[PDB]
This record gives sequence, C-alpha cells and structure tokens, in this order.
Amino acid sequence: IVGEALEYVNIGLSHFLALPLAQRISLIIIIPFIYNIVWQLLYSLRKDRPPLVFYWIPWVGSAVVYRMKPYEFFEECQKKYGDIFSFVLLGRVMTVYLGPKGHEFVFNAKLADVSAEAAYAHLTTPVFGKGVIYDCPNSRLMEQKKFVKGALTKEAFKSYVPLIAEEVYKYFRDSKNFRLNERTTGTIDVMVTQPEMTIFTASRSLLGKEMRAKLDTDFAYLYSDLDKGFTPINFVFPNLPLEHYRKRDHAQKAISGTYMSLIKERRKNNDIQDRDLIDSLMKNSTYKDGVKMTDQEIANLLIGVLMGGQHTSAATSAWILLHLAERPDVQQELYEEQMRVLDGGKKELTYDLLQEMPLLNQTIKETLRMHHPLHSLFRKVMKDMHVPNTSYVIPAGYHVLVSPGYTHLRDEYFPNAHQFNIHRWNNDSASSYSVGEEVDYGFGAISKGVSSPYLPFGGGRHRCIGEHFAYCQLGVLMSIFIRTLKWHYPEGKTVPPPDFTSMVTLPTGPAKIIWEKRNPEQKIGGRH
Ligand code: HEM
Ligand SMILES: OC(Cn1cncn1)(Cn1cncn1)c1ccc(F)cc1F
Repeated sequence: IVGEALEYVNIGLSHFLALPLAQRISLIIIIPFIYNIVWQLLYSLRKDRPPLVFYWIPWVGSAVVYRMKPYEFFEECQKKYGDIFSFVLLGRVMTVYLGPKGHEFVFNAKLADVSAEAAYAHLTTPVFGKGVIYDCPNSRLMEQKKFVKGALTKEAFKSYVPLIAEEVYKYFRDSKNFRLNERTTGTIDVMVTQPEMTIFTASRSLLGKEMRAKLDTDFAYLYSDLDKGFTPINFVFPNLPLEHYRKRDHAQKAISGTYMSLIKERRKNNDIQDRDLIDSLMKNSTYKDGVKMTDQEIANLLIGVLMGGQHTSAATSAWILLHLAERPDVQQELYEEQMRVLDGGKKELTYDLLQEMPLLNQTIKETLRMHHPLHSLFRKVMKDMHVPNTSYVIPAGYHVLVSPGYTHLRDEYFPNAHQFNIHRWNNDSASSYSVGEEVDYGFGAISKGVSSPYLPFGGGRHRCIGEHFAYCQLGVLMSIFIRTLKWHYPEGKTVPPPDFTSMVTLPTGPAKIIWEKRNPEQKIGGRH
C-alpha cells in the first residue's frame, strides 16, 4: 500500500501551511537558496553550455563584483574557465566571449541571432525619447545613423574646428575653473571641467549657436537632470515614482521641445542651410520606404547622439589630462609637434592641420586603449546560437557580452598593456582602420572583419559613427590645452582608478590637476 504515502504527502502539505510565520517566511528564503545551488550543480553537467560562474544569492548573481571590478572579474573567470563563460546578472544570464574571437561572435553576429535594442531599449528610450535609436527596428536605426553621418563630413569638420576652438578659448576666458586673463595658475577637477567643455563644444558645432546660447541660462539645469537619467539603474528600475525620474522625463520633454521649436521655426522661415546637425536632419531624415522622421523623432535623435557623445568624449578628455598630468615628457613632446605643425603658433588650427599631428592623435588613441569608456557591450540572444569550434550553444533568452576594452589591457596583444605609451602607435595614428574587406549595413562602408584586438568604437552594424567627430573635438581641445597650459598632479596624487559603476568608465573623482599658463601674459580677446 503506497496509498498511505500520498496521504502523508497531503498531510505534510497541510502541516507545512500551518507552520509559524517565523518558520514559513524562512522557508521562502531557504528553499530557493537551496534550489539555486542544486540547479547550478546540475547545470555544470551540461556540455552544450559554457561554464557558469557560481553565485550564492539567487537572481542577484555575480552582480556585485561585476559592477565594481568587471575586468578583474573577467580575468579570474578567464583563468578558471577560459574565454567563454556565463554568469548571472540581476535576473539575466550573461554569456561572455573574451578576446578577438569574442569580438567576432558578438559584433558580427547575425541580425536574426542577436538584438541590441532588446538589450538597451530600457536604458535609452526613457532618456532620449520614443521612436529612435533602440525604440525602433534595426533598419530604422541603420538609416538614422546614415542621417547623422551626413552632418559628419570632412567639410563639416573644417567648419567645426574654428567653432570648437572658439568654445575652448571662451571657456579658458570665462569659466571660474580657469579665468586665464586673471589667473596664471589654478587647480581644477577634470570631472567638472571636461563635461562642461564637452557640452559647450558639442552643442556649438552639432546643434548650432541657438542651442549653445541656451546653455548659458537656467536651461542648462535640464541637461543636468536629463544627464542624471542616463544611469545603469534603468536596466533594473526604468521608471519609479521618484523625483529623479520626474525631472528626467521633464527634461526630455523640455529639451526636445526646444529642439522642435527651433526646427519648426527654421522651416517656418526656410532658414534651412548647412550649419549644424539640425539643418542636416531637417533636409535628410526620410527613410527609404518614404516615411519621414517627425520633428519629435528628429529632436529625440539629437538628444541620444549628443548625450552618447557627451559621456564618451568627456570621460576620454578627462583621462587624457590625467595621464598627461604625470607625463611632462609627453606634454613636452606634444608641444613641440604643435610648434612644428602650427609654425610656432602663427598658423590657425584647421581640420587639415589636425591630421598632421600624429602624436596628438596617438595620445587619443592610447587613452582610448587604456580607457575604453564602455567596458561591456550587450546583445540579447534571439535564436539559439552555436559557438564555432565548440559544442557550446547559447540558448535564446541569454545575453551575450563583448568587452574589447578588456582585450585592450592584455599583454598578449599590447605589450606592457598597463603602461601609457603613445609611441606604441608610431606610424599608426589613425583613429582605426579596416585591415581589409568592407561591408555597408546602411550607413556607409565599414570593416567586414571585427577581429582587431583594438576596437574602441566597436564593429558591425552597431559600430560607432562619431569616431571622426570625437577625434576632431578631442583634437582641437587637446591642441589648445597643450599650447596654452602645462599641468601636473598635487603632490602624492596619481592617475585615479576607473569608476566602472557609472554609464561610462570615467575616472574616480575628484581627479584634480594643477594647471599653469605657458604664457602668463597671454590674454584671450572678446567681450564678457
Ligand atoms: C571617444 C568617443 C567614443 C567612443 C569610444 C565610442 C564608442 C562606441 C562604441 C563601442 C559603440 C558600439 C556600441 C555597441 O556596439 O553596442 C558606439 C556606437 C555608437 N556611437 Fe559612439 N563612441 C564615441 C563617441 C561618439 C560620438 C561623438 C557620437 C556622435 C556624435 C557617437 C554616436 C554613436 C552612435 C550613433 C552609435 C550607434 C549605436 C548602435 O548602432 O547601436 N559616439 N560608440
Ligand atoms: O552605445 C551607447 C549606449 N550605451 C551602451 N552601453 C552604454 N551606453 C553609448 N555610446 C557609444 N558611443 C556613444 N555613446 C549609445 C549609442 C548611440 C547613441 F545614440 C547613444 C548612446 F548612448
């Protein structure tokens, strides 16, 4: 008689529901904790699954150590498991593929295999607005990148350089962090100055003088509000009844409203020329099926492009300053190149002369090697993927994680990878370059292979299109910094460690440097 056994099942069930509040809620804790550890041991038996990093807390997973020290977490998992391993992250299963072959597996994955918008829609749509970037089919994103790229030509860069130069000098003249007509030395926090110089130069060139003029008013507070809304918490809590989320959404409406106001006003006057990205998108935002971007979608695309380039570039110029602060030899070498190329300062900086400054461009290139602003890039796996030359299968619902910034710091591909050395790029100052064949995904021909160990701007269909703008912006800025100032650390201070917890791997602040004028008597003209 096993009939008695099922009776005692039912009996035991009723006795379970009659356990005290103390013991019951403890079982709601211990029974998933126990089952968590059982499932993992059964999981490590599957040979079609990459090894899974062990974790105690269910759902949370390895979130704590990945959030704080991802590159150290990756190297430990690489020593233990190899280049392909999975780990649980806040309810998601992340499959990491390290190395150049990991770059190929993710950046060159089939459009039907992975989705970037499935991974990033919650991070960006609340900040940027609806209809653009990752709130649309990939084919729409491909053409949006094509639209933006139309205002990112060599002709545009020739006009942006004197505009960006004016903004840098205006900042040297007017900002409390410098005031070079009143002070010959001072101390700045680079995480204060660089975001400000980044938005001032990006707005003036990409958005135009009207939008730049707004930043001198209370309107600049909205950018700060919207900027605060670009944060990793959106991956878990995209919308919560809080003040942070309200000022963010308010900023998005208010900022996009200002852009639409200018857009509708220019078309109201046929004041549509070739000045900025706004003119460009007004003349060139019709998809190939005939659908035209709305004024709201155009404005939202402006926010996303400007916000993305804001964080990557501001972090990068901060890192450049921090590495040069302890390298007066490099500052000295960069200065000589400035005197040679610009004829002792008698030549005005142009976009063509920027291209004749290899050491300056190598400095940017080396900084982007040691400080990739995006330490990890994600895709959600849409169809079950097989890893070549393995038996591994990444089932749909998993996420893949590619990390070129980790390969940037491996000695095998960059000897003495943790040494800052711009001369490792001698006779190779190009921001990046295709090492052979090419492919066009809808926004221009780009490298077909994505196997380079150096991928600061990614690769494949989601490859960056701001690379040449960033080098232009960083180049003009650093050319002026070099010619105007020397700088160094306060005694005992050095390059800070990266903050991997923010949206980009910016330096841990406050990161202070002491500037001093190369020409104490030099004055910056203009009224103020
Ligand atoms: C140092 C500066 C920058 C770096 C290192 C950088 C890096 C990257 C990387 C790695 C990606 C690939 C993202 C992925 O595959 O998921 C990307 C995408 C992109 N970036 Fe940049 N970026 C920089 C600046 C800029 C600027 C200045 C702009 C615009 C003016 C810009 C606009 C874009 C756009 C539109 C994409 C396309 C994203 C997609 O198609 O999914 N970026 N960037
Ligand atoms: O790729 C980003 C979004 N992102 C991914 N991981 C972290 N943030 C950042 N970015 C890359 N280059 C510039 N910004 C992006 C892409 C396009 C875009 F329009 C905005 C935007 F934030």
